[PDB]
Amino acid sequence: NQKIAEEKRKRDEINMVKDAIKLTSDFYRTIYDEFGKQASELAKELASVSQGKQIKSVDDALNAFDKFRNNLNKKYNIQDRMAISKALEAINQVHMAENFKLFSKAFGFTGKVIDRYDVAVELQKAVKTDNWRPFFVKLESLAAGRAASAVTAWAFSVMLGTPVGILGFAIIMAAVSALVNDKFIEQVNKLIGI
Repeated sequence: NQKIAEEKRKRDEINMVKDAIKLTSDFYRTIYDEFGKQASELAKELASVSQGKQIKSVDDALNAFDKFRNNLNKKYNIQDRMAISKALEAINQVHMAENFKLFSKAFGFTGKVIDRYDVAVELQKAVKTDNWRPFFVKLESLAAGRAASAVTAWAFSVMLGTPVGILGFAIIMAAVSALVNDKFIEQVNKLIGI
């Protein structure tokens, strides 16, 4: 009955890939619907950039993100951040884990994926405070072989888990860009009036 078992294993892996593609297409339609054209286009470009790429060093991600953190704190305040923190608190951890697994698959991540709700809790902490270092450390540790695909998969799972609103979206995308490619952060800035 190993013959039957290999067959079911391959059929399940195939259908998993199928679900991953369906989830990503629904994700881009979602982002388009609540954030707009430019936002879904940003997410698509960044997921393409991250597939087959290596995260930047955490030092560079933070020096990049600090620039973002400083323009952002010129226009938006701590009420604006607390809003995103409560949005994150509404995430369901089960669905976040499943969607994480599927996004990872869709982005070329070949390894095993575990529930990283703790990185989401750190996100809440680092959005209420301005201490992002442990957040970017945990994010890195999430990225096996330094794969950016894991990073943006996790980000997408979090955004899918909850209405972060354009500002939360911008902030998450900006962290991801800091790890994957600092280029996307100027577009991110545009999305909220720099």
